[PDB]
Order: sequence, then C-alpha cells, then structure tokens
Amino acid sequence: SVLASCPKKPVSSYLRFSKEQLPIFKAQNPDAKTTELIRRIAQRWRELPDSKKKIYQDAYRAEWQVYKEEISRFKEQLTPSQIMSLEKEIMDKHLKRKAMTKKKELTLLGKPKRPRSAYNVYVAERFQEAKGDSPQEKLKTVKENWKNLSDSEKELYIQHAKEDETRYHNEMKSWEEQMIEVGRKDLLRRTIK
Amino acid sequence: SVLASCPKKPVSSYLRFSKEQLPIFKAQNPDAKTTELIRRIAQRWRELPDSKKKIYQDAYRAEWQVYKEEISRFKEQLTPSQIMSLEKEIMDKHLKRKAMTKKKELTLLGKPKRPRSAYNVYVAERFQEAKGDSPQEKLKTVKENWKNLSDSEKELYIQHAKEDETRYHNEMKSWEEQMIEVGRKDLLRR
DNA sequence: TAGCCTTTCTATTAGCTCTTAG
DNA sequence: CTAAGAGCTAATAGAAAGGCTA
DNA sequence: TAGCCTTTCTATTAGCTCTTAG
DNA sequence: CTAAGAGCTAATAGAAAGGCTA
Repeated sequence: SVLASCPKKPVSSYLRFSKEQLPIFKAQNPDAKTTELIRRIAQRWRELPDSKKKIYQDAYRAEWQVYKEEISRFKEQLTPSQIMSLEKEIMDKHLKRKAMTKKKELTLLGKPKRPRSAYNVYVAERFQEAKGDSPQEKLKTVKENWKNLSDSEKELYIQHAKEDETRYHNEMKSWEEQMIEVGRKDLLRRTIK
Repeated sequence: SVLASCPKKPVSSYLRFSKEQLPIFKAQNPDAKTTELIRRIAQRWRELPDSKKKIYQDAYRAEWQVYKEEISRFKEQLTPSQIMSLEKEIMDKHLKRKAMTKKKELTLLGKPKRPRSAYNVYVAERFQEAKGDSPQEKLKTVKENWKNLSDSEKELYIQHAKEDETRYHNEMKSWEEQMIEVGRKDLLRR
C-alpha cells in the first residue's frame, strides 16, 4: 500500500549488464540452465574493459541521482500514518522472510515433527474419503465425521496419538543432542514440558 | 501511543496472591533480597489449600470477563490507523525486548567490541578537552575540530584505527572459536 | 513454503515486585 | 506465491567514540 | 541498555533473471 | 529506560493433519 508506491533503488553496474545479456545468452542456448548462463555472464563482466564498465557505472550514478530526488520528495509528502504504515509493511515483509528462512533451515537440520493429535491422525487416515469438491470442503466434512465417531473408534486414534507422543520425545532428545554437537544450542527448547 | 491506553490483561491467581503478600513479607524482612521473598511467597502458594487458591482464581475469572468487555469496546472505537498503530507498537515492543536480551547475552559471553574508527579514537581522547554545555554540544565541538584536522594529525589517530582493526580480527577469531566450544555457531559471522 | 478450511496441542511468553546493573 | 542458485555492486543497519536521562 | 547528537566503519542484504522445488 | 532473578498460571502463537493455488 505505501510500500507498493515507494520508489525502488536502481540496480548496480553489473546487474544492469546482466539483464541485457541474459536474453541473448538464453536465445543462443535455450536448453542450458540459467545458473550456467549467469556464471557465463559474470566473466563477460570480469573480462569487460573498465572503459565499458564505466558506461554502466555512469548510468547507475545518473539513476542514483533520480532515486535520491524521487525518495526525498516521496517520504516528505507522507502523513504520519503513512510513515507508520510504510515501516510496518517493511517490518512485516522482513519477518515473513526470516520466519520462512528458519522453517527451511530446520527442515534441512531434520527437525522432528511435533506430536500429531488423534484428530491429526484422523485427518490423515480418513481425509480423501470425505465428500468435497475443494480440499477446504473435504476438511469441513472431516470435522463433522470426527465428532460422529463412536467412543470405541476414537480411542483407536487416541492410542495412535499416544504412541506418537513417545516418538516425539525420543526424536527430540536425539535431535536436540545432535544440535548441541553441530553447535546450535540456540535451537533447543527452554521449557521441555 | 495507542498501546499506552489499551486495557491490560488481568494477572493469573498466583501473581494476585504474590501482590498482596510481597508488602507483608518485605515489611517483616526489610534487609532480605526480593528474590528470596518471592521464593518464600511461592512456597506459601504451594502450601495454600486449593479452596483458598480458588478464591484467587475466581477473582481472575471475574476480571477476565471485565477485560473482554473493556478491550472489545476500546478496539471498536479505534480508527483503522489506530488499529495499525497498536499492532506496530506491540510488535516493536516485542522486538525491542528480543534485541535488548541478545545484547545482554552477548555482553555476558564477552563479545569483542567492533573496530573503533579514526573519528572514534579522536572523540575518546579529546572529548573532555572540548567546550560544551551538554554531552551532545561537546560532541559537536569535537565533530567540528575533527573536520578541520590536518591530514598528518589524522594519521596519528589513523595509527590507532589500523592497529585496532588487527585487535578486532584477533579477538573475533578467538571469541568465535570459543563460541563453537560452548555450542553457539549461530553467533558467528559466516 | 504460505494461506485457505477446523480442531488440537506444545512451547513460548505475558503478567507482578524491587533491587541491581546493562 | 518465493527462496535458492549462479554472479557483482554498494546501500543499508547498527555499533562505536562520550555522557546524561529515560 | 536505548536514544540523543555526527561521523565512520563492518556485516548484511537488497537488487536482476528463470527454472526448480519448498 | 528494562532484563534478570525468584516463583506460578494460562493466553497466545504457531504447528499439525490434507491438498490445491498463490
């Protein structure tokens, strides 16, 4: 909202060169992978005489002066409420990226899944059965069927949950022992129940 | 600040008991550490019959109903801009506490100071020799007498700024390798 | 992976005093 | 949706010098 | 320790494409 | 300013089950 309209900074000298060069490298080798092309483009950059790098550097510097003007005139026409909104939007985006980065990191470190309750075991064992033309409606259905379960049957899912609590404690003790060894004592629970 | 005026949540039963008891314990033991009074207060709570703990829980539950009412009519009267401000204030507070906790932790772990710049070394030695009514107004004198400095005079301080850059690299490889010992690779640069 | 739907759980964190020290 | 990968440039945040008041 | 003042530095992270896969 | 310490209670955030579309 405020962030959407905020002037964006110009790209540096090399990234400018990189974006005219990529489509020509791609058009000549449409099968070769983008990581190989960028790897091939970087050196066209290293090899490029400094008289030619200066053409890209001069454009960057000239656009940097447009940016300074654009951003100064932008920030100074914002109301206090729009300044707060811009700061909250930037903060929220940064936190979304940090949270997402941490989840990918913990998956690479092989963090155990948390205990799956009897309802979670139910949703796994009997979801695609549930009538629904949308995954959200197949779940909406699962919630009613879960309630309609006989007491006899729900105790079957409670024991599956019970034995998964044991799996959680075992795997966590093992994973947390491994994190101290990898030097990630920070990833440990402070309150281990 | 929207958060300043926001109804706060009631304290749980033990903290209600703890409140009335601390003055009594303090008055009876005035040379005792607050940490020891709270330890003895928790002991009284543990010993307290559940019929008496329920008196404090019933008050909590009754105050929880007052809270729900107060917070809903407070938030209903907030403009969209005040709702966004309240949410930003809550998050900023949480992050200020996280950042502050990390700085205290790194000070206990004895993290090396970063490299002092030539300006930094000029402020340290020539600060109290500068005219100024307030510490901010003393720094303006040093900032003005830094700008005016000769290149040869700058080199005298630039002598410390280069030997301190060595001190930083040395102390950091020592501290970072010690942080691997304690199992805190997360605190390294990388 | 996030977010949609509901339900359910674990781990975290909020609250309070009063002194010390960051 | 968007981070990762494959590169480079450089703006950015925050720490650092001092001390006094939150 | 944060934040006030200015200046200065180090470490981080932003930018770009296009495909893959989280 | 406020975290730490010395305790307890419980609200809260976010993960978990599934799959499909950002």
